[PDB]
Amino acid sequence: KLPPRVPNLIPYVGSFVSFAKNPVQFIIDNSKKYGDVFTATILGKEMTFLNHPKILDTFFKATDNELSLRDVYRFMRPVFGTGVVYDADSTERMMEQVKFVSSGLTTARFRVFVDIFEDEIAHKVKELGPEGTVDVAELMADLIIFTASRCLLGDEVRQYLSEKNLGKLYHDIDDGISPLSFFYPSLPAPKRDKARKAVGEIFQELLDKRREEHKKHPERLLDESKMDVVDHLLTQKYKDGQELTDVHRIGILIAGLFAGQHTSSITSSWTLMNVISNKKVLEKVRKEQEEIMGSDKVLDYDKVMKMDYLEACMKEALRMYPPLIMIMRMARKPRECEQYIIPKGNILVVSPSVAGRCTDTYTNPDVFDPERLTERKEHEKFKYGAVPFGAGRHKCIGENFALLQVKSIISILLRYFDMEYIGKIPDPSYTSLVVGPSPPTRMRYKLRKQ
Ligand code: HEM
Ligand SMILES: OC(Cn1cncn1)(Cn1cncn1)c1ccc(F)cc1F
Repeated sequence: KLPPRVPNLIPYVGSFVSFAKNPVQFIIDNSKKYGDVFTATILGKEMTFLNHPKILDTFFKATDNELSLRDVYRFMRPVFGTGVVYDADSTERMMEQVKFVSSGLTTARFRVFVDIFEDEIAHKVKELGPEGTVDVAELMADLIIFTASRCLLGDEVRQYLSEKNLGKLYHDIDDGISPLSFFYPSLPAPKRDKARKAVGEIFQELLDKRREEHKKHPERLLDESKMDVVDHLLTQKYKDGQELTDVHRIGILIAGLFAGQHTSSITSSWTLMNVISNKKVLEKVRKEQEEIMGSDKVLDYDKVMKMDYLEACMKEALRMYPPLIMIMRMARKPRECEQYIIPKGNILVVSPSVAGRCTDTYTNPDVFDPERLTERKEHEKFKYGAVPFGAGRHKCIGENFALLQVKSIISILLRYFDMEYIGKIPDPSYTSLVVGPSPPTRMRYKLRKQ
């Protein structure tokens, strides 16, 4: 047969409400009811949910003629741009773009990023003062609105991030992208579109400056450690010889910068928060920190490689708060899963949010406990037991940059500060397309060298 169905409140609207209440809880409740698979009409979309690691093989290895991304995240267009990534001409033109960014994220560059991380957290401590309080959130995003910019675009950008308000414009973009937009791609959003244009120009500009810097400084091109994304773009040609257009450029910089900022700064928040609020942890971390930093007064890519425990904390925050709670693919052929046959036109959904709290994989899964990963190995149980980065053909290609970018920021931060958190770990907030713990998230901080 077809999968069971969430019986609807109404035709059309279907189950939008209890889904929208808590997207994840929804999927969990109904799993227990109707089993490993089940369909639910949500604002007129046929969304089948796959709900047990065992079965997620097919979802991830199917091809983009079988299971389309482009179909489903196409709505991102007004953000990224036209003919870009999910709105790109093809499966293969997307990939080719993806890789352009992922070339800005090489071992050579990573070494330079760690220096950038410092340079900025320095500039940042100034703004704070020896002690006070601050929304962790606001800070991660604010650190990360600066680091990434430089990491991918290069220090050239910083004069804009500073003088020209670029952060704010990012928010106008990034606060005009409801997850509703998925069900209504044409929901009018003028103030975003003004921002995305203003950005557009600047990103253009940027290239226009960067071109003259190649004429005046060609040697840059041979040196792997200044070859940022912008360059890779300015000096590459799709695999068939077709040139890239500045609008493909300007739009792929943003495609990245989007990928870069939010998911990370949210894991920066969720992780720290659980560390400075479990003393057995904040311990082990500072042991590792101090073992490693030794006589050194600043960070390096090798140090950060060795920050194993801390990574388990960030892994753990992802099992507790994966900021992409839902991975989606439209079906174009009909699909055989288990005994069922999911029909063409449906949308297939898989949740990390869920998979991280399944109970065969994880004991006391409401308990933040890096030892579940490092000693108990709970994530190795099933081959898709934990998937914060996705997997198969579309596995995140920022994984290592991410890990690098946070681990670095949290380390560097601890060093500077003794910090403690105020009241409980807030719950997730399901208001945005990237899911982060809910405001306010304040913490006391005071320094460590007079
Ligand atoms: C907490 C940090 C992050 C998490 C949890 C995360 C998660 C994911 C997940 C779950 C997917 C799979 C989407 C799918 O299969 O449908 C993905 C794909 C992707 N990610 Fe990330 N990511 C993170 C950071 C980054 C960063 C920092 C960048 C770039 C700077 C990035 C760039 C991308 C790109 C380009 C893909 C495309 C894969 C494809 O071609 O479909 N990610 N990520
Ligand atoms: O996959 C995302 C967008 N997305 C997927 N579901 C909901 N939003 C996020 N992402 C994952 N890692 C980093 N960002 C992405 C993929 C590529 C990209 F260029 C932007 C972008 F948001």
